[PDB]
Amino acid sequence: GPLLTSAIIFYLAIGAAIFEVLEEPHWKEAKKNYYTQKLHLLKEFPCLSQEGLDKILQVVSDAADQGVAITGNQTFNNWNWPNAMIFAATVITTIGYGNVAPKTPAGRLFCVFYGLFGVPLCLTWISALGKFFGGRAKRLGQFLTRRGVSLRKAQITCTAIFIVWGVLVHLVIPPFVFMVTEEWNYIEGLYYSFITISTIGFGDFVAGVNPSANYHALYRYFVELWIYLGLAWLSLFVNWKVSMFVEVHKAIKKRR
Amino acid sequence: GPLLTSAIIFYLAIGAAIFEVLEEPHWKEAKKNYYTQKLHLLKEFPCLSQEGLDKILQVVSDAADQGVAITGNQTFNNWNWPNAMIFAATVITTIGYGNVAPKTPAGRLFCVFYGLFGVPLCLTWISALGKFFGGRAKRLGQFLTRRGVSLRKAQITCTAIFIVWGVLVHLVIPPFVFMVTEEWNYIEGLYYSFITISTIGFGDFVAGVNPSANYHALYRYFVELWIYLGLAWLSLFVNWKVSMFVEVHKAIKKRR
Ligand SMILES: [K+]
Ligand SMILES: [K+]
Ligand SMILES: [K+]
Repeated sequence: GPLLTSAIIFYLAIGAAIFEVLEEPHWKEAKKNYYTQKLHLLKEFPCLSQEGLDKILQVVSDAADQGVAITGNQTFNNWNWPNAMIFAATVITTIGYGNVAPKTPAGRLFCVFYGLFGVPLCLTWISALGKFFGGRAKRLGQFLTRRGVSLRKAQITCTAIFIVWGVLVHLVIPPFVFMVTEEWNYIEGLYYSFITISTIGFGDFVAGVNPSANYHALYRYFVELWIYLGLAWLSLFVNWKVSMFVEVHKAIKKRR
Repeated sequence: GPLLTSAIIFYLAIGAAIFEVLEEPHWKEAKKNYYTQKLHLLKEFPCLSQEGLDKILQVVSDAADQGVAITGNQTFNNWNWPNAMIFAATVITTIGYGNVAPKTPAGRLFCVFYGLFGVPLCLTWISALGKFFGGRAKRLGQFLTRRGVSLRKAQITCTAIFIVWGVLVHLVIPPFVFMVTEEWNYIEGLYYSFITISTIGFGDFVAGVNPSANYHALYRYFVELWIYLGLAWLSLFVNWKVSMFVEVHKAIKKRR
């Protein structure tokens, strides 16, 4: 499509405008609140002049630069054996959340090598896993529909059931799980589920990382298994690009 | 098959071990240094009590959640027109830097659907322009090599030249450009280059977002264009998956 790039440009433009009108006033009022609360904090202690608060902000911005927390009790220990097991998984999945990242040059270069040698490995593993699940699921579905009441287009209904299963278990139900275990309303839950599935990983919402919470010994592992199952399920429709694309576009000639 | 998953488990285990032994010591030193700097800020300021520092830290962490900068002069305006355009560009690329993200429930709910409708669109567009570039490069290389001496391996030489060209232009050379314009030592530039090429996007390093730096008027657009071309070259190799995979491993059967 020679007009596909024009579509891209128009889409980028309108999305930028909507994001502007939606978020910019919030950012302005947030900055204004930050400024007035800084001023109020200065009024709380005139003995601490503006420069003292500047130095405080500098120490804070450098602590946040070295990974440690800001609020207090920065004893989460993101870099121990059970947790680095999880950070390694979000690297080889191209999620790259952003709440934790290497800070040492040796560590940075090792992370480069680890990604370079693992991302292809992890992607092939996930592709094979998803292909195996898809094959076995189609086999069992066909065996049930043929031994039972046979259908003319059972394959269409089968893939419909499969896609609704995926969308239900990965974008609708997890918001309710995280509502009770992570204290997120449905909007944040859906937002985090989608950010994770697409391997976008903004990292502003990460499950199983909250110092003021109680988690089971194998909770983060359950979350990681959920993430990997999501990526595996997605791999099928990633591979069905042209097949499903023409399958759905064959009827578009009637609609347009 | 089932042995591959064992490879994955051992890979994750050793990666977690090395990542621990690398960052965990420096993370502990960072935490202790933050603690000691806190104690120094406390002792140097008598009127600033422990609870006062707690309140300041909480207010900073609260504003830092909204996206504002902690340092000062947060006049970057990540949500003006061009910055929103570039953010939209990163979102639909599965990069998700995660240094900026929508903080409004309406904004998050809109970003979910924006991703849903753009990520497949942008992936298709990148794949199309990549196949275009690859076909043009292939026909040009063949027209050049058929004039002079040719061979069956000639196409293999063309593939090798294209591989090394991509490696140089997107992985090895950019660190020098960013040493010039961003003042990153080579390891930082290489780390950032790889992270953005593999669509990990940790967001610790982003090219073109610095309040104190003085960038050109088209700097960010050029960076984004280079990113798009890099991901196009990446997709070209992605679609070259199994052509080289099964061709070479069978050649070693005759070697023994
Ligand atoms: K990604
Ligand atoms: K990311
Ligand atoms: K990502």
